[PDB]
Amino acid sequence: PVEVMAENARTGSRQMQALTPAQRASAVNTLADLLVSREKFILDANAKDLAEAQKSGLAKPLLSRLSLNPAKLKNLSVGLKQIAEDSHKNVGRVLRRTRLADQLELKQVTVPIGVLLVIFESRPDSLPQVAALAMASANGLLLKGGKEAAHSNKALMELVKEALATVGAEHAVSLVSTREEISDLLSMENHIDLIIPRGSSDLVRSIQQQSLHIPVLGHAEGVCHVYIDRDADLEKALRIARDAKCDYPAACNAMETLLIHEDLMSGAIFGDVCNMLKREGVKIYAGPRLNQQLTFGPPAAKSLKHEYGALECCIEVVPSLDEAINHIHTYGSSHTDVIVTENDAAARQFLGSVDSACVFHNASSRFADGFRFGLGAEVGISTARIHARGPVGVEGLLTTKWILEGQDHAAADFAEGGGRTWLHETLPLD
Ligand SMILES: NC(=O)c1ccc[n+]([C@@H]2O[C@H](COP(=O)([O-])OP(=O)(O)OC[C@H]3O[C@@H](n4cnc5c(N)ncnc54)[C@H](OP(=O)(O)O)[C@@H]3O)[C@@H](O)[C@H]2O)c1
Repeated sequence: PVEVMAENARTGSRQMQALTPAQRASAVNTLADLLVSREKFILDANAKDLAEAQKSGLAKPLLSRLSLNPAKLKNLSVGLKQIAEDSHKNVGRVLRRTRLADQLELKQVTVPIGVLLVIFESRPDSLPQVAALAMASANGLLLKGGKEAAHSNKALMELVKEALATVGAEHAVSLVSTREEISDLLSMENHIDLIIPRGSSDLVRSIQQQSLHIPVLGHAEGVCHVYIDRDADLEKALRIARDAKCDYPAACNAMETLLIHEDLMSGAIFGDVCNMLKREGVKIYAGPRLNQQLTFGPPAAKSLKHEYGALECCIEVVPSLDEAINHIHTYGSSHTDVIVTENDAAARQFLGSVDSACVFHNASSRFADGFRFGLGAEVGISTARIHARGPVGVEGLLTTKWILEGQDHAAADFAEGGGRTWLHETLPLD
């Protein structure tokens, strides 16, 4: 039903709130180890899932993204191991700590957020990550996955609950039914704390319309960008384009725009660019500047913003770095932006100039999924300007509290006739 889930979440919050790290650490340890042994189960489950998906036949890249292979499995295992290793100081670690007056202390401890309602596209590999995140931050979690991996989702939840069997708190993680339950649950506020819809434009809007006294954070858009200039190895440019647009064609952070310094169009590098783009079979487009530049050129574009989410692209030429920054800040979505150059001056210039959630010099637009940032398992990427930037790791799921204990103080003791005066020194935290 509806409020039974809410009360189970509150019970999990109360339990994990009084569960010392000794419990949850071993909990995610067993989660990993059990994900290693019984993986054949979830393997065949996701096999059936992708089989029935292909039988339905939505779209080949989507079939690739909802797929699953032992490689990602071992990667998730070692990532959760890293989390468990470095999660002993999540809830309870002090951030600030001072001493205002004589015999009066003030600190700022971390604190669980409570109940989160995460929504996310099929992406069956995420469920273990997000569940490990909740179990490691000791906050109630509700789930909702795409109907595609439904069986795989249920299997993974069987896994995480057989893991929870060692701690007894069998409620902090749950599943839900179709979006009707999601609506009626988002309605019953005063029991939820955040909503993390991992990728939905219209559904970001819908949650907003249904966000009655409840915050929202996630990512609704991901238009990345790349750039090259007169001081970059052609080979590095080629292979970076390859890595960027040919690992997960349409996951979250695949670039869909190229930018070139006009003094490199004569260098025929555009030729090899299209050569490799066609060796991978990608229908490049172009916009105003290039579409004028060439004899008659590849076909025209519509809007430099439209995300395509498949083996497509767009190429424009820019007169100068200034135009590059203007173009990025005016068309991008501050998701993840790259460059390639040898002149370190232009490098730091572009780094400090652009504003995106990620900036990269001589690297790939693919390095943004938290895991490859050594952050361990994560929930998504944040485009917004509050509470996080980029991969929302653990620390993106924790807020602060001001506990303040004294002997006998008051407000007037600091007035004109008071007997104690401020110090405002920051003692070394424990
Ligand atoms: N930035 C990128 O590179 C990139 C790439 C691919 C996808 N994405 C994001 O992922 C989305 C793709 O669609 P999706 O089906 O895969 O999203 P989803 O995570 O599967 O969410 C379920 C879908 O049901 C629909 N709906 C109506 N009411 C809903 C409710 N209360 N709760 C949940 N869903 C409700 C939503 O819109 P629909 O009916 O239209 O699905 C929603 O997309 C896109 O909107 C996009 O934001 C981003």
